[PDB]
Amino acid sequence: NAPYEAIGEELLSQLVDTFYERVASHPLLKPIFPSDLTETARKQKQFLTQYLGGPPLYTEEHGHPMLRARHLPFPITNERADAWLSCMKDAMDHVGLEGEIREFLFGRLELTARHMVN
Ligand code: HEM
Ligand SMILES: [C-]#N
Ligand SMILES: [Cl-]
Repeated sequence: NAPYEAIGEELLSQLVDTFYERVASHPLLKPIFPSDLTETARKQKQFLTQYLGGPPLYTEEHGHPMLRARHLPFPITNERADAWLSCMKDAMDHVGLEGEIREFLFGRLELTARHMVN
């Protein structure tokens, strides 16, 4: 079954809200994000749902995701990709994400965040 089913709607929503609480405290990232992260988190949940083989919530609403393009306006450094990743690792610790679903998600996120570097 789809890897999204190994995490689910509730835990995914908690992973992502936790993540954006950390982003909002992270001095390198907070400046380049919106001041209000309410909408970003809503869109990452849709996106992460799609990314984990669940319904394509993101495309359905915003269109074709082409993330590297959507990210190009912003100054994504290697060191910023690393802060995002660090925030995300911490967020996973907090919700107690573990095992093969943590390995699959995070391993993919690592490859994606580096592909965001511009
Ligand atoms: C390299 C570190 C990253 C930085 C600094 C970064 C930064 C940003 C910023 C500033 C926004 C604008 C917020 C908004 O428009 O709502 C954004 C949106 C978004 N990011 Fe990233 N991002 C990074 C990596 C990633 C990764 C790895 C993913 C994949 C899970 C991702 C997925 C998204 C999505 C789905 C949006 C919303 C796009 C939209 O507005 O439709 N980003 N990001
Ligand atoms: C991008 N969060
Ligand atoms: Cl892409």
